Amino acid sequence: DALELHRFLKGKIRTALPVEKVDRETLSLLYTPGVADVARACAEDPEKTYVYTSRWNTVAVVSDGSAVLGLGNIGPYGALPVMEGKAFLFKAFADIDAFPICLSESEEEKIISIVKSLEPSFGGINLEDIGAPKCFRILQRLSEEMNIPVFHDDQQGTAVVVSAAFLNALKLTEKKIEEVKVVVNGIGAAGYNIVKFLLDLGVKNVVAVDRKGILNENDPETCLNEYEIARITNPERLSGDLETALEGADFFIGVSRGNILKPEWIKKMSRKPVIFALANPVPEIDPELAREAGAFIVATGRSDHPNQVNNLLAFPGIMKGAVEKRSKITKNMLLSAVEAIARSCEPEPERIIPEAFDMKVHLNVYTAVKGSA
Amino acid sequence: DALELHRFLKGKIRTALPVEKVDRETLSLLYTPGVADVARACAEDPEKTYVYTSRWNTVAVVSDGSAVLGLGNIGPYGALPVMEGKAFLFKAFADIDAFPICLSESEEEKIISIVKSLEPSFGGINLEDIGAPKCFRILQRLSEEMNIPVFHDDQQGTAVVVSAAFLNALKLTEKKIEEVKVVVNGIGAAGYNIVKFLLDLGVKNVVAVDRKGILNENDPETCLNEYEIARITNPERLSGDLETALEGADFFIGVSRGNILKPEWIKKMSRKPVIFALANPVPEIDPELAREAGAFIVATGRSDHPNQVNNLLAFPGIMKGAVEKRSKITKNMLLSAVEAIARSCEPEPERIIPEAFDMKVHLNVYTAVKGSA
Amino acid sequence: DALELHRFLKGKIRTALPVEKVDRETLSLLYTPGVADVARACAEDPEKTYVYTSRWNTVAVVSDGSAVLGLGNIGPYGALPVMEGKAFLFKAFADIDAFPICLSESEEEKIISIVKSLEPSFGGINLEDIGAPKCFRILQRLSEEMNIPVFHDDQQGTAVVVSAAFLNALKLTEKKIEEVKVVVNGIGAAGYNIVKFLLDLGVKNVVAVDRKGILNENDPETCLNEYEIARITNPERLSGDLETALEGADFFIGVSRGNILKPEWIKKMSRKPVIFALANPVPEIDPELAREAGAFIVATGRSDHPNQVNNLLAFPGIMKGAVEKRSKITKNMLLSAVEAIARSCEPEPERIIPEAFDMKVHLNVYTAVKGSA
Amino acid sequence: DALELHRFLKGKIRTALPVEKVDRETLSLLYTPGVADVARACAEDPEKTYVYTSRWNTVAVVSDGSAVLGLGNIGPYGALPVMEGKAFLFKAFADIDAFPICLSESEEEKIISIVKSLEPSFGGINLEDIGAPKCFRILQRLSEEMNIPVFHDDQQGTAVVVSAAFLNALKLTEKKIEEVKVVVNGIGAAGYNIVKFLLDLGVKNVVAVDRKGILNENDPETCLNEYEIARITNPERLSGDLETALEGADFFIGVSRGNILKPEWIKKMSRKPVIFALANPVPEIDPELAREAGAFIVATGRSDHPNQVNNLLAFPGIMKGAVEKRSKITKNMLLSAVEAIARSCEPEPERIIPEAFDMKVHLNVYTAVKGSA
Ligand SMILES: NC(=O)c1ccc[n+]([C@@H]2O[C@H](COP(=O)([O-])OP(=O)(O)OC[C@H]3O[C@@H](n4cnc5c(N)ncnc54)[C@H](O)[C@@H]3O)[C@@H](O)[C@H]2O)c1
Ligand SMILES: NC(=O)c1ccc[n+]([C@@H]2O[C@H](COP(=O)([O-])OP(=O)(O)OC[C@H]3O[C@@H](n4cnc5c(N)ncnc54)[C@H](O)[C@@H]3O)[C@@H](O)[C@H]2O)c1
Ligand SMILES: NC(=O)c1ccc[n+]([C@@H]2O[C@H](COP(=O)([O-])OP(=O)(O)OC[C@H]3O[C@@H](n4cnc5c(N)ncnc54)[C@H](O)[C@@H]3O)[C@@H](O)[C@H]2O)c1
Ligand SMILES: [Zn+2]
Repeated sequence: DALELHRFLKGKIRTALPVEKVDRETLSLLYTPGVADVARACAEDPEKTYVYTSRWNTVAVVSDGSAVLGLGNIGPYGALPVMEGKAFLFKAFADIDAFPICLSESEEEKIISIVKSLEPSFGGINLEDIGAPKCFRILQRLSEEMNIPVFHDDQQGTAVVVSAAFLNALKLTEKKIEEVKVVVNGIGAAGYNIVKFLLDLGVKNVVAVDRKGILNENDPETCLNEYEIARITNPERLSGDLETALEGADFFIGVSRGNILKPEWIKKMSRKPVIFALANPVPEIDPELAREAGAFIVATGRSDHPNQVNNLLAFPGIMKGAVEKRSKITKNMLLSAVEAIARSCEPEPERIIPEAFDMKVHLNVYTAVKGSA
Repeated sequence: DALELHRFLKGKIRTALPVEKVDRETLSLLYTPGVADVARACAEDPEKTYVYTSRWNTVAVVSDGSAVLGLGNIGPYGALPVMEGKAFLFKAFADIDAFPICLSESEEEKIISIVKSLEPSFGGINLEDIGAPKCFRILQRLSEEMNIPVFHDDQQGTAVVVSAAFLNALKLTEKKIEEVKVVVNGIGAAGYNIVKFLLDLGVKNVVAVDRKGILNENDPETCLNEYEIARITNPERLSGDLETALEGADFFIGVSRGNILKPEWIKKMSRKPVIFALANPVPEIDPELAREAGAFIVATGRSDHPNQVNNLLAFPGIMKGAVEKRSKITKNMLLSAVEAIARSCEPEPERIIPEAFDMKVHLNVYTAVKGSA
Repeated sequence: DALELHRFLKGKIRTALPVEKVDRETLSLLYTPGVADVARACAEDPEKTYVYTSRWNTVAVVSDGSAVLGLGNIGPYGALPVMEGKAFLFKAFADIDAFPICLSESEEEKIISIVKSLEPSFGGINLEDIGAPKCFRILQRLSEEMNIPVFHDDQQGTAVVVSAAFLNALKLTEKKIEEVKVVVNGIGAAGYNIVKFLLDLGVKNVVAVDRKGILNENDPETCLNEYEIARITNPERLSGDLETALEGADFFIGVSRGNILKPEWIKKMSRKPVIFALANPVPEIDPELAREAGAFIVATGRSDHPNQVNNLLAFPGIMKGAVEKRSKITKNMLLSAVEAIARSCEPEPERIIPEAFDMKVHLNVYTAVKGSA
Repeated sequence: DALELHRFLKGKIRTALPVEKVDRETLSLLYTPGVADVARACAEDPEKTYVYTSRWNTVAVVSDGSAVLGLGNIGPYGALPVMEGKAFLFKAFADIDAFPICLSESEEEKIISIVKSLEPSFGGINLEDIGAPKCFRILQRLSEEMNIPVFHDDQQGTAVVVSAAFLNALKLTEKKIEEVKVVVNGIGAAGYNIVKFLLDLGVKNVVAVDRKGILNENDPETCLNEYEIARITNPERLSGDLETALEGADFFIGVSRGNILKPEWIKKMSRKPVIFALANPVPEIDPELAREAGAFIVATGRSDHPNQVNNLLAFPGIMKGAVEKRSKITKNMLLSAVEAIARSCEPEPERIIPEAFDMKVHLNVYTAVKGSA
């Protein structure tokens, strides 16, 4: 039981000085008068912090608690434990020293001005559970305005894993990338990014579907906020609801709500339809019910079913490789991670991508992101 | 050597997972779905974070690098390695998980608005190496506006230790507290606070001395910035330079520059003069030369010679006791630690206070600060 | 629940390395070719293994499983988790790196020959849960034959704590030490030593009681093996069973089995009878029942009720102080530890000794054992 | 400077408790009475120790100091620091909790009887720097007599890495395995095992060469001790010195002394001769001098040259995979490790095998050894 095992532990984070015992000598070196010469050093040249501090291995897990898991805007106090969670995964899978920073400030322009000032302390930032659409502007501004890498799982993380899964499934489907119809349901924090990736990779006919049906420039009803996606998708200028968009569709990438895709609409999709029902905790459609309705491949966000698509397969490596290469996170480094993950296994219907525990993946990703631009 | 060591180590900060291996099981309790309930738990009652997360044992070492050691305003990059030093000391002597936070923002009203937003992540704050006189307003505002304890070594840490040193020396001097003349040279971050403490403890005739001589309301020349010390000190309405202030003076507490106290001025100070030459690296006057010129007791900031006066004897305990008792840092708590330290040894000319390594001290301070208001 | 949490942690002991992430340079120093020069220095003077290795802070927790807690001779496999438990306490309360070593060999002359061979690896040995009377010969020989300190809690550790508890209770009873009658039930590993301590301290009329009643030279029935206690105790040449020995008795120190002291026999003991029912898991008599039957002070080995008497108060400090002073464990050190614990609180009926969590105790003991002979 | 750094760290290893602050609830589960339940459980079934104790991840680094590095029989005190070295590499590359055990006992029958008794505490044993020929009998008896895996680097470790190197070089040489002539110089701890492996793999004409020249049954001069190698090698019944054995030879695997192979003898070897000069610190022949004399491929034990053949590429994985699969170390598991290492790169003259830092290798080895018999 979760709750008990927490109060027991009293936190999932800890520190630990390198040395075992301290005496007149140790101070003289790790502190004044000794460390004085490390300041002179790091001040005269900042890169030196990556050689004398932990800076080369530290990452800040920043959240305001505006979109904690599937709970909503519960706040920073409720997000704290979830951020120690991410901090743990960072240490466990990338040996990164991640420190959870939960801010009590929701105004986007201030979140940005606050994090920018943290740069001297970390080698990278990891925006976590920050609501949409403000997470879009925050991510963009920060990655541009800061010299250390800035990543946001729910957005870029998801997009990386999904693309990988997509690529492998596409191979098994044997269809041409520039000829398949992919329906993306739920254009939120993940949705938005997922579309752009599919476009980048090479998909041509992508149809965005949200609360108001197919996103179409023409029907401004569907164009809720300035997120644009309608102008770069839906080439057959389609129009209608989800059921309408699934006609002849080859892939369904749902990242919205549960039980909204009716088993019978699957038979209206082209041969061998791929179904990514990544909604938590309840998937767009039950995995088993989809196999029965005629799904060639099925994937969810849950662990109790085959083909789990979760960021864990992408952020440990990406973040480590970018924080070491001391560089910003570029589309090239993200695409390499997509390829990295994808080739980290031989694809098969019940295994299109590896599990987060395959330590080979994290090395392949760390390797790619590192060597990438 | 300092630099070689820091390079080899590659940081003085690390993190530790509580569990060794991590399997599907573990990540179900420490992260989704189990972490989901602790979110609700702390969201409904913020105080639960003290039970399920490390909030109870975590402290932030905040600095903007505006007053790093005796180097001046070298910046946050230069301050980073010195803050990792403080974080080390916190783990070593108080088993506290201290995380160094160097901000790249110097404007006081913004340092304040940024730190206030970190509350959800820490159980205590420790302002370090932040220059004067902006550190005064920052310290004040923060301790007032935040719910977790806020401390600043250079200001408060120093004053506590010095006070203890004073109390013991005064006992050996056998003179009455409300009748001794104390010359405090250098009214800076440490100076300011030291004076107020002496006053709180009971000293009556305190004489502040700075770059422009004895601080006196009348000669506004001496009143550099708004730090007021002139209005609460110097009762005999004296006036002049340092040498003028030492006439009949019983104690000299220097926390300014080196070799500024002439050995011959000492013979002009009352019987059995106490000399605290706490300036680094060079003491106001040489320790040996002072014994020679007629000094009953001598103390410096260095371990170079006997009686070392350094914050380390104070911050480990204070900070721990306060962060646990989840309370702000009060003048009562502070005074308890003064006594705490003072009575943690039997005073003698070459040993007025214990060394930082006397574990017994940190327990007496932790105990005092804890039980105090 | 205990079995729950034990599986989750997959152990109660891990290891840390000074460096976070290794590389070429590092190994060249911490291993071939560099390390070859530390080897040469340790071959040179074996006494330098305290300057270059962990020897200075390592302790082996040796057991054969012949007397694990109150379960008996369950074996080494059963003892292992209990020896990780004593290894944890060492780290928690003495910051000692204790490694649990459970031998699968019961023959005393071999246990001795195996442990003697471990000397080069440890700076101290801690014999745990080894049955009597072989634990006597083993402890003796080893302390004599090895250069590092050898200790055995449930002989020496127990005697130290009990004695401290005794002294404080004796003060509250205000009786004279050289005039009280102390009944010691269970002349085993702990029993044996407890008697000798009481004698050393100054008690004159001590009555040893075991399976065959009062130990009396005359009745060889009671003199099971060569442990002698009958020749140095029982001055009033008494004889009979437990109930017989409790007549006029001022103290009862039981360290045998549960529910063997009948509540009514307590009213046959002098005024204000002290009852130490240190048997685990079930105390010689119920704590509550004894208060009711007229017990002035009550103490058990269990944590449940008040006044808990357990080694923990005892071995962390002793072991640390002796391993640092690189000396054998002498009766003076042990006696120092007795006093140390006793004066670490102001005695009172419901608090004759502090709890294991009082970090002040472990420091006072460490301090004592260190300065002692 | 290794020395100063070892003296700074005062230990390359440390323990560390999962939890952080110990409260009266922690002991109830980790110690008494909680532990008790675990004790009984583990006693009931020994294999339960692999789930309630850190036995599943612990390994003992056992040595008597009879063959420490290239220093000789310097003793256990001199070996201690070198064993902490191996202990460090175990944690750094396999996250294994290795504890260094240096025995002060040189008689083989006692080393064996001592180690056998340690089984309850470890999940595996790692015999290190124990001289030959006693290391042969010790290794054999122990692996047979104990249930946990027993490994000895210098013997089995070396043979694994060498075979890997061999296989890749053979591929680049394009000759047939059952048709090449391999000269193995120095039939010691490594030599012995290396021969047997080459035979197992498939080499037919292997010529053993030692201090007395080619090992030949007929010339008993060459047959120093009972190590047999002469009866299973040298089919062309050759006879003579090293220079004699190199005639028409395809491979030279030297694991003896330095500068003993004359550059000109290389031209008497078949086309494209492979030269493994694994002697430390000085190789049988200089690497560069060999390239110049006509060597197709060259490898040494040293790091300053291409193709380094060192156990580090084999023991972290083997040991981890065998300690988890709770099984003895079999020839099948060793052979899989050979293949594993070999296929962990695409072979090339200046890179026939990867470096120890290629974390991919350690996973491939861990994977192989695990899945193997
Ligand atoms: N990408 C991942 O690794 C991952 C992991 C776990 C869960 N998820 C799932 O991702 C989704 C949340 O994404 P955010 O990106 O975190 O969400 P979000 O709140 O930013 O966006 C969700 C989108 O869903 C739309 N939506 C709701 N109901 C719909 C319906 N019936 N038809 C069409 N659109 C609908 C909303 O209008 C919104 O645009 C959830 O389904 C969540 O459980 C993703
Ligand atoms: N408190 C401690 O534990 C400790 C330990 C080591 C060194 N020090 C010394 O304390 C001083 C730092 O104080 P802060 O208060 O930390 O620094 P600060 O810069 O805030 O204040 C120092 C004050 O010294 C004044 N000053 C300069 N020359 C003077 C003179 N001749 N006479 C009187 N005042 C003079 C400055 O104008 C300033 O107000 C330094 O000299 C430093 O090396 C203190
Ligand atoms: N396998 C590895 O990973 C590794 C790593 C570093 C060093 N080494 C080297 O391995 C050798 C030591 O092996 P052990 O197996 O550790 O050694 P060992 O002492 O057990 O055996 C060494 C053998 O060398 C023989 N020898 C000495 N000089 C010779 C000569 N001129 N011609 C023929 N034989 C000769 C000896 O008679 C002996 O049989 C050394 O060369 C050592 O530096 C091996
Ligand atoms: Zn015990």
